[PDB]
Formats: sequence, C-alpha cells, structure tokens
Amino acid sequence: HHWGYGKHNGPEHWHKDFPIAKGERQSPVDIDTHTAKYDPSLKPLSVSYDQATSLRILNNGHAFNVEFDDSQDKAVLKGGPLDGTYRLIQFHFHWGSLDGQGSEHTVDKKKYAAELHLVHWNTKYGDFGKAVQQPDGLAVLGIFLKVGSAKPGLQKVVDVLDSIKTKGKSADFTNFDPRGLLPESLDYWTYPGSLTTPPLLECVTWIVLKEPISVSSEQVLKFRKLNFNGEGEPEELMVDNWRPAQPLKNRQIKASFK
Ligand SMILES: [Co+2]
Repeated sequence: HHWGYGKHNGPEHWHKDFPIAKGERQSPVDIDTHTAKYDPSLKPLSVSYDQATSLRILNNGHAFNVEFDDSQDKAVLKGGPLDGTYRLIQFHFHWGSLDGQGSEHTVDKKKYAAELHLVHWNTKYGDFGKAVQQPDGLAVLGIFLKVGSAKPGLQKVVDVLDSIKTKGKSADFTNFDPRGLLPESLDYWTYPGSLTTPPLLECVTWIVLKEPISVSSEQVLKFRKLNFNGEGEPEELMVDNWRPAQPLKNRQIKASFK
C-alpha cells in the first residue's frame, strides 16, 4: 500500500512502486575510509546560514521536517564539490529504535544513533520541483549524531515534538538557527547519489561530514516518541526510519582531507 518502514512496506518493497530503487546511483552507502580518494582540488565548503529564516515544523508521517523560507538567498551552501549556489529548503533526521542504529550512511560499517539531513536545491533551476529532475539539482549535508553530551542547539527542536506527535500535524517554528547543529570541522566525503526516500530521485550530491555531533540519550529519546500514524489511528512509534546501505556500483567516494 503506501511505503513506510514496516515489514510489509519497508525498503525491500520500494522497487515495486519506484523502480529507480535498484538504480546505479542510489543512497545511502557505506563509506570505506581506506578506499575514499583524497582530492586536493575539492574546495572548502562555504555555509552561510546567518540569514536563515525557519518557518515551520511538520510531521509528514516518515520523519519531521523543519522548513525554511527559500524565496531568496538567505541560507545557502556553496564551494566544496558544488558549482553554483544551493538554498536550504528543509532539514530532517533519520533515527533508530536503539542507540546502535539509526544513521543511513555508515563509516567502515559503523552505524550512528541518527543522521541529520540539511536539504538544498540548485538556484539555477528556479524551484525545488524543477531541481529534483536534474543530476546536479540537490546538495544534502549529512551529519552523524552519536549519544554522549547534550547538544544545546538541538533543544528547541526537542521541545516542540509533543505538539506534532502524529502525521499531518504542524507548528510555527520561527527563529531557529541551524548553525547550532554543525560540528566544529567541515571536513567531508562526497559522492553522487539519490534521495533516501521515495521517489528516490538520483539528483543529489551528498556531502557527508566526518565529525559527528553529540546528543544526549534524553534528546534522542524524545525523537522515538513521535508517531508514524495519524491522530486517532493505532499507535506506531516513529523509529528506524532509515534505509540500509546500497551498492556503490560505478562510483568513487572523494575526501576533502587526509
Ligand atoms: Co533524509
């Protein structure tokens, strides 16, 4: 019926409705650190989020998105392996039912507790919808979360979750600064890939940060309290909303560092 992460509609069944699931440039992948090639020609990433305008938070039934105003060049990503400017449209997470799983990308087969995705679209395409039809339409920054110390900058997000518990709920969410979610180092890995949920379009340049951020157990615990279901439907906790690693095929992972 419609896709999800359960036994009957989970990642292993997505190919029936979205044949691109068995495509040549699917994500996520396992990052083999000894095989990634250092590329001295990659430029440092440039993150300009000081003018970011958040608008809302929404439970879409598969995760929660914080949405931003992308009508102008307010929060952009450039440099790194990118050509042109990419505007932030939304961020969301993928997490597990336990601390030993949750990330989409793995590092030398290591799974993290969760993974943050900051989604950006190439301004040359004019809107998000046109950008998803192009091989270079999106740029996603992926950041791993491990459990340790609490992340101060994440608390405002944790605290509104109660108000968007079930599918379709939303809440005003203004003045959130996504700079509070970045690790200290911007060193990264990059490879060409796809969105990790249907429609699984291969339009993404992934930028995966080497340094994870830490969150406390209590913070991640609040994520696991969300629901996949709509209000008044039987309760299915929103956990394990991650897709397993896909074959690398004909692709090379490049590193911005050694
Ligand atoms: Co994602």
